[PDB]
Amino acid sequence: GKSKKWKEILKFPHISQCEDLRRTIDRDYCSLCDKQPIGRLLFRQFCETRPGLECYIQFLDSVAEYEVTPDEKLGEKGKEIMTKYLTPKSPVFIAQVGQDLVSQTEEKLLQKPCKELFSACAQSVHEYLRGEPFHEYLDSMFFDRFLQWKWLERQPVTKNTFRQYRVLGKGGFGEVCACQVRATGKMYACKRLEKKRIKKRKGESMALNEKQILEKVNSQFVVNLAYAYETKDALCLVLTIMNGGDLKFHIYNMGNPGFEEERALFYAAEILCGLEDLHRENTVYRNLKPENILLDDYGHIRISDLGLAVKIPEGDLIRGRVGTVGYMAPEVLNNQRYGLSPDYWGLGCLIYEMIEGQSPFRGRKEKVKREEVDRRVLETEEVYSHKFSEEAKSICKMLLTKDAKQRLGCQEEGAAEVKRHPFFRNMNFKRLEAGMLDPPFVPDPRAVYCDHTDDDFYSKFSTGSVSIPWQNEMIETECFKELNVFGPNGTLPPDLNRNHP
Ligand SMILES: Cc1[nH]c(/C=C2\C(=O)Nc3ccc(C(=O)N[C@H](C)c4ccc(F)cc4)cc32)c(C)c1NC(=O)CCl
Repeated sequence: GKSKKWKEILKFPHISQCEDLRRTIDRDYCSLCDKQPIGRLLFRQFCETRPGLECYIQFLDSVAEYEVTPDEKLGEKGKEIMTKYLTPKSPVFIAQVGQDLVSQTEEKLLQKPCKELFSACAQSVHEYLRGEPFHEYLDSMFFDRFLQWKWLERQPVTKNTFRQYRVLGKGGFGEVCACQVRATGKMYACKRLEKKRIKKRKGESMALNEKQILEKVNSQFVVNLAYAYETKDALCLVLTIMNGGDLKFHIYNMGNPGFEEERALFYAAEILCGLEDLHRENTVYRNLKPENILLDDYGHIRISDLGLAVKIPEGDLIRGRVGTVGYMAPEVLNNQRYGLSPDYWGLGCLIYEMIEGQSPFRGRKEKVKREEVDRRVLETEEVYSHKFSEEAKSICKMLLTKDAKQRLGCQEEGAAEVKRHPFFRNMNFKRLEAGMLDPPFVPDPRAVYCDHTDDDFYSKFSTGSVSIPWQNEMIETECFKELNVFGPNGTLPPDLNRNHP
């Protein structure tokens, strides 16, 4: 459902228009050839023109495949890779990996295989490519084409950039609509923030902080910000659309109430990966409750409503009695200086609630006052049923430790400590982070599961498209596949030749 003339909207600018970009973009290898999707694809395409470099890209692809390979199939896929890329006589032999290291990798194959057997060789390969091949790519037509894609990426976004549809959510400071990009046809969820209520409540810093946290998170298990733009009578936040409903609905309306332990394990693993991604940017969520975990069309989950999140300064603690009744950790109720620990408390509350079909401190069929719920959270120890395996009891108990200092995942090791827990013993996180494990519930497509100071504030909010989400949008809609064309037989196309603009 792309606009009639979408090819004219995303028409590449002549390379001569990107000179200012050329001398401004930081020529970082990991950014330009890995993190940025379109840059990664273009660098791989450059390597696909050189017999010498092709084999290294193929190798890294096969290593990526090996990491997610099932355990029983590791020794097989290992040998393959070996006898194909690392034997001296191979049409795809890679030499820049020291023969030394080849004879050291054979060893680890001669013993038990691990999912990290080729990490050494892959790092060697990246070191090779970070050098001469990268700098050649920089003086290549593929990097010019990357600059053209960057130019498009930075263009101003407006209301006309989008095509708003239906109001599919509501809230406090505004509402949540569904909006499509006319040029690409990709669907998103607009979060419309009414400028009036924001000026009144003086919530400038809160809306801004939410926008910054959303734009700086790049996770498969949290809602991503794609665009932040302004209009008349509102500001907008364009985020991941989630049409599969929320976890509260599936626990209570579609549940027993509750789930089988294994289904809850899938969801808990995905939520833990989301929290890990948030903790990499030392950001604390503090709003972990089942209605804020959303499902997508494929059955996977993402954390939503970051309006309560806070970027914690490293080495510093914050204070704030915020959240939802019944999902506030003890240190939060006591209004103490805390760190990321509230979130792990939340995680516990969710696993419990997923398995048992009720909160650990309030019965589903119970009617109590906020004060008694809080007293239970601070003094009462929760009880477990036969719906919990011993491992599940364990992880819930450790996450529901009242002393944030002794709570699982609140050490310097972080979420890793939780991923190792016996509760997750049958969970391959490499395959989950790669999207390779089938979700336990797949929603049906057709389903429906429900002044001048202000000017300066807007300037810092309405920053336009976000880089990684924009490029991923371009790829998913096949805009990139369609426009990324060159000259017949590996030659310069007109938009990249400086001779005849
Ligand atoms: C169609 C649809 N949109 C959504 C919603 C989202 C979504 O998809 N991504 C999202 C990312 C973030 C937020 C978010 O921060 N909200 C906060 C609390 C908020 C704040 C102020 C306000 F004024 C309104 C909302 C919401 C969503 C859902 C679940 C469905 N799904 C169904 O309704 C099942 Cl039929």
